[PDB]
Amino acid sequence: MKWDYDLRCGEYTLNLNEKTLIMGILNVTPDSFSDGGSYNEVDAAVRHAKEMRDEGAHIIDIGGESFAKVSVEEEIKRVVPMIQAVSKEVKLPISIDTYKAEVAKQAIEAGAHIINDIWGAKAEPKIAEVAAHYDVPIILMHNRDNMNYRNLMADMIADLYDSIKIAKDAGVRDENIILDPGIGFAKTPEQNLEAMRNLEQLNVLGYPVLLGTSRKSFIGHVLDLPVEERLEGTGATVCLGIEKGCEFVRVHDVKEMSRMAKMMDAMIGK
Amino acid sequence: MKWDYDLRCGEYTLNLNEKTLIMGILNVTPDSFSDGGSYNEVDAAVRHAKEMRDEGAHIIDIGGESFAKVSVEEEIKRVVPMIQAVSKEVKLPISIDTYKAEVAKQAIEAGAHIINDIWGAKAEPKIAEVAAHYDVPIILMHNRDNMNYRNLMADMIADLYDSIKIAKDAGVRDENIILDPGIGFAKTPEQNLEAMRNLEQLNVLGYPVLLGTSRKSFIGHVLDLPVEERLEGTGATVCLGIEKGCEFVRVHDVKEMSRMAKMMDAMIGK
Ligand SMILES: CN1CC(CC(C)(C)O)=Nc2c1nc(N)[nH]c2=O
Ligand SMILES: CN1CC(CC(C)(C)O)=Nc2c1nc(N)[nH]c2=O
Repeated sequence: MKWDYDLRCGEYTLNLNEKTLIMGILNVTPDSFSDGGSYNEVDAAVRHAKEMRDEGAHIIDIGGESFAKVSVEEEIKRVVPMIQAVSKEVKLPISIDTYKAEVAKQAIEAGAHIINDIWGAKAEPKIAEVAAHYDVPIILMHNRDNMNYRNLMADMIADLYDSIKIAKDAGVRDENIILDPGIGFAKTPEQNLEAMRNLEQLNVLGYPVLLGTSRKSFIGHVLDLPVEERLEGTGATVCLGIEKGCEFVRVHDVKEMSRMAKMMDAMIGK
Repeated sequence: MKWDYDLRCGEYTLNLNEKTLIMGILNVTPDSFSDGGSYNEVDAAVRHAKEMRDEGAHIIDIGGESFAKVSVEEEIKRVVPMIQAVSKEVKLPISIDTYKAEVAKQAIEAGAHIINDIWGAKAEPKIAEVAAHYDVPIILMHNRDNMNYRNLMADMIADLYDSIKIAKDAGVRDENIILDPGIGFAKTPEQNLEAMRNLEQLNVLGYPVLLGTSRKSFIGHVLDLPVEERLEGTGATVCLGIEKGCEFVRVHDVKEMSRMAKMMDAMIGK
């Protein structure tokens, strides 16, 4: 009905109309005495991806940087072994959480299916050329180095559009474009609540929307509850986001949010 | 802004615009060897009402019947001691969950502030005369002895309206009228999801709306999860309901739903 195509992720396909797709956030704790690839840290990633697969995750999101400061070179050595292990061992598409072109390239060559850019191709535009060449889905998230909005939503849609132009000029197909309001980036707590309240506006751009609100500090600001007490707050934002038409949510609490998403879907008629 | 009055509950007042008001469901386990008023069962009610007061409840809902079969006379002897204890010991308005006129009368004379009728004044119309005389708020819930809908929402609004006419003919003031779509009553699981999806229609009638979905079996039907596993499902329905404009939610999990309601409120701008 609403999407006339599926997200093609190489060996896996995501239907955009069936259900809200849960992206599970891989927790990625490095080893303190290693250069990446070590058995403790790879095995904890795989076990965690398996747990999230079993809890209802549709996508595993994997990042090079969320303890120790790393170079691009060191970010590659962490993330590449984990992508190879998770993709061998867990049958779910993987997104590689990076804004760097070379990191994105290796992550796909190592098995990643979707690029997840927090800089919307703006930090490193060549990443869109990476997405264009491998023919992968790429998430362009709203971000900026300031909070000088004239009008938050208007500006956010303008900024997303500048990202889409970079992606398309680089030969990215419309079907590989997912957008994200980048909640928690370049935004006051009041702007975050404003974006949530007005999220349906993003639908005019014609692309699927991913929302990432999980455990973020605007929830803490409303509830006055620390990061480990943010499950109900996150739930509310997942529910509002599915009701405003988002196709994906990016969450830590996969069991719980799958359940809320499934109920939300049944009620709104998706 | 949306309500130009507050709910007057005798000594307590509820602002309809500030926040979603949480009604907490008193669990009411009778003593098996007693005629009501016993210390084990009164003390467990008070302790539970105190716990819910502390978790964010705005209203305590108290029912005469939810183990052993009771007469009207026996329903009065259970509920009246608990209302006296809870109202002495917990500073929150109490709603008396009954459809019977005489039960409602004693419950108010014993300290209850709001009448909560699952039969919308239809089982015992004289209850509206009770509400009219004591000048209490009365909740008229959608119910019927069949599921022969021509058109669910149209019919539900027609039926609510027949309840409002009984309440008003009896001298109930518009400001003491709260409505409820009676989710889980006279409705298939698919009709329940249909009512949830179309809940905002109830707003045309001009009264505040209370939603009661907590742990109900339509959640179980969607999620295939038993009553103790319905917290995330309930959460979704509370979130959708606040987003569709409900003023009250009636819940068992008061801590959790207060948190979701508070986050929902911050996002929608209530
Ligand atoms: C890659 N990230 C990181 C992030 C922040 C924390 C660290 C709080 O999870 N948020 C997001 C993200 N990626 C996308 N696409 N959307 C997010 O909201
Ligand atoms: C008084 N009740 C009982 C009830 C069912 C269970 C037993 C599942 O909680 N639901 C409701 C109720 N009262 C109101 N106003 N609204 C309800 O949804």
